[PDB]
Amino acid sequence: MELIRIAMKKDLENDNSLMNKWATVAGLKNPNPLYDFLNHDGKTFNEFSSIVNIVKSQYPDREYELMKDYCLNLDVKTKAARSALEYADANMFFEIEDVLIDSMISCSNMKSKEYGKVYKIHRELSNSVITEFEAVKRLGKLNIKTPEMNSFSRLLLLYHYLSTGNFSPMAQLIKQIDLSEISENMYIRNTYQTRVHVLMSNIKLNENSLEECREYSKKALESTNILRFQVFSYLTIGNSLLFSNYELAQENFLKGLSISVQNENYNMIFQQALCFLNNVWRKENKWINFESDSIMDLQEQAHCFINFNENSKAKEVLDKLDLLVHNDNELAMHYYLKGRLEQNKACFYSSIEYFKKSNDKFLIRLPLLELQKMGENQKLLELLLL
Amino acid sequence: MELIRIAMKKDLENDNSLMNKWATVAGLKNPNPLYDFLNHDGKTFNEFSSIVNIVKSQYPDREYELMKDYCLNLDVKTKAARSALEYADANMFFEIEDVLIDSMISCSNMKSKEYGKVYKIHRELSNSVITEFEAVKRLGKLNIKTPEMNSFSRLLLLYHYLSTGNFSPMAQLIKQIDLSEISENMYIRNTYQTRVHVLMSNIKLNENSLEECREYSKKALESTNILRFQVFSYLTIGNSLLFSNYELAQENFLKGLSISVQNENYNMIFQQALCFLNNVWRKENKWINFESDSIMDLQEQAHCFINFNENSKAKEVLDKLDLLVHNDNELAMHYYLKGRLEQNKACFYSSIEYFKKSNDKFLIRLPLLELQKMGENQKLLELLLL
DNA sequence: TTGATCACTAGATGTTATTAAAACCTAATATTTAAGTGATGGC
DNA sequence: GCCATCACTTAAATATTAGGTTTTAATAACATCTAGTGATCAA
Repeated sequence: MELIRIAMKKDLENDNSLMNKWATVAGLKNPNPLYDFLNHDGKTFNEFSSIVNIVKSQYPDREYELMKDYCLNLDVKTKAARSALEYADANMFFEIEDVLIDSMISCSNMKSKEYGKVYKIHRELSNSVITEFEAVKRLGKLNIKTPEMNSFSRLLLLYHYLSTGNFSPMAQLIKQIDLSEISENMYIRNTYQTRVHVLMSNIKLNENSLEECREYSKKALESTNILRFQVFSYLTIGNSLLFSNYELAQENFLKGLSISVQNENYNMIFQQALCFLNNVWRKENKWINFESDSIMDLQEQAHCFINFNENSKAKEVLDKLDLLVHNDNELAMHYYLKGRLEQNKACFYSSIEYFKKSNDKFLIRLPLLELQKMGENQKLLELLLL
Repeated sequence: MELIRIAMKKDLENDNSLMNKWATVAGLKNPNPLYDFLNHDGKTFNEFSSIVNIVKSQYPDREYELMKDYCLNLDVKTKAARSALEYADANMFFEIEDVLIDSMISCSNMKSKEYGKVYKIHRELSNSVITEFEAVKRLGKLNIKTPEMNSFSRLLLLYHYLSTGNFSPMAQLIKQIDLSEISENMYIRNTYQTRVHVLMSNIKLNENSLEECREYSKKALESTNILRFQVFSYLTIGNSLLFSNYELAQENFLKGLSISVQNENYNMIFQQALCFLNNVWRKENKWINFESDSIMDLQEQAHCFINFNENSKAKEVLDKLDLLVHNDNELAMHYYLKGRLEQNKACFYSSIEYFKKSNDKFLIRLPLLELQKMGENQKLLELLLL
């Protein structure tokens, strides 16, 4: 017996009004399916949101514990397990996802096998185990039948494009996605709509269409109850304001932090966004992570020191950074910081170069802003953002 | 009997020294395979360069007529037909290519079928009949066996990226290509090496690494006897010099013009390049096409007039142009010309904006060069090329 | 009588098992190639 | 002579075929779901 079923039986003992409340939370017209759920092993809901919405309404702080136990006991050959796979991936519950994938790829239900194989390609691609070319050839070789995996085969590519700064094919590919063709799995259909909204938001951020960016993140927020998408929406909204409005950026990052303070990963993401924000605006910075040796966190240390004319401490931190293997995006920040410290325009030109090499039309604002304050032609600097 | 065989028999009648000359032109140690070629229907050469090199040496002005007749009589189940397919594609002989493809996709030799299907995807992709996504899914579904089609499956993608200005995935993909794995078809192997050189040249041009660009096109030239690659290599070399080195750009364009002035496809290419060159350098310009009413040719007219302070003739030409439907690229030149004529910088900023909207990293050099000559920050202008 | 619990139901959704027909190896068998050899035969 | 022509030839590189898997597609057979119904049992 699954943890969720035991917990629902206990709360029923203490309060016999619950089954009609839970039925409406689950989108059911009467609670007869809930009685069967508690009394009979292996009984699933036709739509996965029935159980997800009860867990979020009744056991919000135990979602992981309960849904992990529930998902990992599911018969992998069912619609419910297919829904669990998307649930796991959307919530970034990767230990759950990878176990589901590994038993779905070997099962004899053809739909579950296809979903499992498609999500495995996504996991392999997002972890740089395979190239984009290899991934899409594998997708073609699968002979995809379901409208669900037809849509996700495009979404997983869009995530790869985003993670590698390859924005130009994104607009055309995202337009091909047709969620209206999905008729079996409404849980997946609705979570994919959320994913589309957040991807559209990130594309607009990249195009520097900042109002549209916010409108898409707001659509994402209205369409979801999933923490991961709420987190990345607030992060995107805040990022879209980072160079123009300290207080509104801060409000979005503090909102994100307040909903995610209990999760170490999301906590640290908002701490890092607040840290970046306070360094951009040259304020005192309580968010600096002196314990990290990652490139990102050391750069913020240096930035804060330079902001306060603590040049030996800044130089110490850059000497530590000189000894590390930077990617192009990392190098661009490195040159921005060296430029601020040494007060040397040449570094800002290299910083801009490396931001252009990493297709970053966002943080490039840092060296552009310095050159603006050094008196360079504003029109040229605006044209460099394009 | 194929036309080439009849022609070779005729020239033998008039001059009985030819078979040993032809054997060495064909890379053969003795001419016994040539005797068999003339005397026995369906006898092919182990390497397709044997026949191609004879045709280019003895019948240079009849290459199309002869090779068309030869290719279209070939048994499509052979190595020779597979070579002919690449020959047709490299030379842009599309009527020949599409007939070969159509009989190869239906034939019962598994290698020819594979080559035929891969080239069909290439033809469909380069004609925008399918998307890149659909193309590579089809490639994966083919289950490619041959090293040749493994390499070409990457090359055909690289061409798509190039034609759509999507340069960022090019460097990573081209590195995966491994020509040393090809052991069967040396004609294909060597033509693909040429193709790699010219793609490398275009990648470097896009990165604004102009010396490297030239080095790759020069390697392409030395590796080929195929007019298409010679043409596009001289065009690229000259284009890489257009804004910086008049005499060298001119020399490359005149070479290109020399080899292509007789040929309807390519003739105009170098006339247009010479026209652009002479307008950039503000010289007398015999290459202006007053007979065209295309937007590009009228813009060149206006440019030449403004270069010589012929302002009423320039205004006449712009009044004609005002009345036409411009795309973004055309608008960018429109603003460049307005800028030169009316002598204000503001127009050069709009010109640059519109070049950036049409992803043109080439003609953008026109307004950048004016701003450079007006004394603006050269580093910023260089950074605008990226 | 309320109301909670639960096993029935029907009809729509989902899942599995059965085929037959395509497709894919692969390894034997057979064919075709380049480049020596030696026969004609016209000078 | 001695040189062009060209059928043999060898062994290496190519092409074909026939077979037995495996893969794929379609659908008939089976099962599970929601949301009504009506039984108990408890006030």
